[PDB]
Amino acid sequence: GSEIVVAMYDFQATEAHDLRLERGQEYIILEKNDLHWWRARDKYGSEGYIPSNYVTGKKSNNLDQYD
Repeated sequence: GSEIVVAMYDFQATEAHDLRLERGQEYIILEKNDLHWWRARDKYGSEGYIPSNYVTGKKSNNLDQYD
């Protein structure tokens, strides 16, 4: 599965290369590169280096049965 980089932690982008982390926004993973600094998309255009260590996918296999 892809495009499921759910941002849980907050981060501030002051440059441009690195993207910020918005708690609640489900980002779209574009590039990987190890487990730390990935490259994802914000909304509909903005992208950049995003520490996936601050994001989370489908939280492992928690919602298998959902409830």
